[PDB]
Amino acid sequence: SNIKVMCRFRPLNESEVNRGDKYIAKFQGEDTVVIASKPYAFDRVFQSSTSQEQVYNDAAKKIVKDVLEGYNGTIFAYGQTSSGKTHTMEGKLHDPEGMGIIPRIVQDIFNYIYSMDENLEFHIKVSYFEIYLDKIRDLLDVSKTNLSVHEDKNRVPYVKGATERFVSSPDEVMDTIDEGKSNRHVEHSSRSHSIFLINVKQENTQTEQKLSGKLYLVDLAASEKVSKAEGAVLDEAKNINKSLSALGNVISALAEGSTYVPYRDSKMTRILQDSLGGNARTTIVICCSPSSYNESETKSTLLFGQRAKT
Repeated sequence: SNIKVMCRFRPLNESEVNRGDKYIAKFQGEDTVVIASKPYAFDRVFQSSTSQEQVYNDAAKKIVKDVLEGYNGTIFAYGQTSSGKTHTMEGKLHDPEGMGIIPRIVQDIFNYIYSMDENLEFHIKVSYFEIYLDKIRDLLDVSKTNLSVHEDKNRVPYVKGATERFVSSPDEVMDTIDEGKSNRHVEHSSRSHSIFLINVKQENTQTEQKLSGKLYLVDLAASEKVSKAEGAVLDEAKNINKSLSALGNVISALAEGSTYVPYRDSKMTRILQDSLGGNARTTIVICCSPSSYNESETKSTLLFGQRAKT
């Protein structure tokens, strides 16, 4: 099973306890979470006590290993405001124990590269864009709005004109991430799906053997609650739910072995076709707050976790 849905719970804020929130989550086995006598089964459920290194080892380590062998992988991140999503995916970048998934990914990639002999010429290309209101905006080039998706000789879709920078250090990769996040069209989150690609290219010298691993880190926009029709929030809601539904359809099709996988339903699932198909490894991580004050938000996140796969 190479398609995985994992759910991570977080510890309560101290202000949450001072506010008076009861722990509403019960845990069965290693993969079931019960919220008010309703059980939700996934591939893995990290309880509040599990560490960042554990989350990384269970969710992303094998995807990094595969991308270092020429294969592709994608990691989706979903979660309401203050559900720990940013803590899971980024964390305290400078704390080795409390750093999230992306710094660990970059660190393992470069630590691998520095352990190989130079008979393998390595290169790393980064790319960053966002689908906002169903428009592909390049996060590394603010003038590159409305990017098209095309198909090459081998029929694979690709985002024509997306900026790709060579990077040479984990510091440079996280700098690119900070720049891209700052270029978004605007902890309360934006209303767009951001997509960050790391491309490990490697040539073996005399055999002229070329391998190209693509690792996609996708930050999804969450389907939120109805809130008081002012501005662009309704447009955002329609587009976000359309894209999340298409993504769910494609993950279901690929998790069950469908001949008729609907990559053409949305743009995101056409960009990620070559990385989701081909028996590749995808791990959708959803973050939940166990507070009673976030019962509805957590229910929505859990139901999206179920709608994703099978």
